[PDB]
Amino acid sequence: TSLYITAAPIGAVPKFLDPFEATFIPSFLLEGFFDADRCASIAADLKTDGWEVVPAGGRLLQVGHAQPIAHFPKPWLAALSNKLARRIVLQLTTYGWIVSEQGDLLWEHERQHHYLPPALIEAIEKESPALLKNMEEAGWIACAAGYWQAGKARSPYLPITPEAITEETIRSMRAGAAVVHLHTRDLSDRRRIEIPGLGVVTVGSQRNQIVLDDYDAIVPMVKKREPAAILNLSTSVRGDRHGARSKLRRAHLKFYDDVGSAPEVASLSPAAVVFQGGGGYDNAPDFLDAQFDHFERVGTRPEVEVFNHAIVDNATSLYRDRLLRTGKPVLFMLVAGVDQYRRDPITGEVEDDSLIARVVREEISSLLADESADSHRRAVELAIGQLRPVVERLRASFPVSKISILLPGPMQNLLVDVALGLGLDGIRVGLEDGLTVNDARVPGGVRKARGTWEQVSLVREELLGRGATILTAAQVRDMFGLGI
Ligand SMILES: O=C([O-])CC(=O)C(=O)O
Ligand SMILES: [Mg+2]
Repeated sequence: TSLYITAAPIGAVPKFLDPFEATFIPSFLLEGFFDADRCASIAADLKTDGWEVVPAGGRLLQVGHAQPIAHFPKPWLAALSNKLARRIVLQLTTYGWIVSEQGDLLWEHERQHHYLPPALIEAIEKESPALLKNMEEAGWIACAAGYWQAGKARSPYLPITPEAITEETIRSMRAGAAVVHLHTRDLSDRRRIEIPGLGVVTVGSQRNQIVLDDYDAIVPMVKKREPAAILNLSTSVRGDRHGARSKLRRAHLKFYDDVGSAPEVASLSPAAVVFQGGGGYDNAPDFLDAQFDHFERVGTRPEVEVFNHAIVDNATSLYRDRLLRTGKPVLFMLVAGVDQYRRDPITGEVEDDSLIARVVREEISSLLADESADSHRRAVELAIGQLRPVVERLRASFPVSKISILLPGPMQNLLVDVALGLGLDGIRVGLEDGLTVNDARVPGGVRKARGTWEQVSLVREELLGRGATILTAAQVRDMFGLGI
């Protein structure tokens, strides 16, 4: 098959981390400078924003970062188990350190306030006391108890503003992506917390939210630079119950006068999406009737986000004629590897409804953890066996269709094999789905991606190495009849 790459640069879940902000707040400074109650308040707000309580024993590397009241050579990391090295590499690249061509970690800035937690330091101390000593000579200093910003599910490169989203969209397209799937985030709750003997920390939910003013900016800013761009707007209200039938979910799917069209594509999920991990959202029949009516009217092609088997059942039965009406080829995205529930409306009980059955998915994760060529091949087999009948049901009901696949970060080594073996038409990558890339230069072999564009370049590379063709935006538009 020929394939198109979808870039997904933002999503609902990951958060931006400012790597130039403090990453550790000592207890004695917070508790002993504010009243015990506003100290409980600041703490709660830090905790809301993902900061975690830590005991003494951490290490802090700090330069030019306080007011009155930086390399990691490859042989250092190579001295450790793969697991320990990966932990360090992921933590430091989350903090904006980068991997050099020699496979060293480098911080390429003057100031920094970068902290490693006691559990990491303890593990280093056990595997290599000499490394801990080398680190302390390099300036890593022992810490008291306090609060740490791990940046769990965070990236210093996540774009959350119209300007940054535009720039990443364009870079992703230039790295090879034909389609860009967009979310916006609500940043109205941003607030600066000042801490004496430390400085300012900025908190905020970065909550997933359709922001109309953001799209009013993004759509023409993208189109001015790349008029061929195929924009796929998220209609999801993930994280935000109580908005599931709101017209807000199509208000961004208007004709944009500055651009002379409605968005080319937008996401549509024709059943409730109930993540096993929590945070899902309904898509009721009355709401969906309104969505389809609207997509058809403005000329936006739905991309059916196939989260679960309920969606497969519904798309191929009740909603089939409506999907045909919104134009061929009908577009599908397999949200593979993400555990899903279906809830019985009568009893309220849930059962597995994942595309890859959770029990099978758990086996796949175990196999990928082996890091052996045999295990990888078994993992691919299990994935294909689970996904094959889903793909065939979709192909049978929609002879003129295009089916892509995504996978969560930790399963992404399967992406190309699974997509090629299923005869899929596309593959999606981006910070929405995973924050990492492989990098053979660095011990442990994994690090934070420099951007969605980097993930796009790498998947494009792997595809070309197996004799696949990569379609451009101009080609996808023409062949899928989009933007009319
Ligand atoms: O974009 C969509 O339609 C779905 C999505 O990102 C999510 O709910 O995780
Ligand atoms: Mg999305």
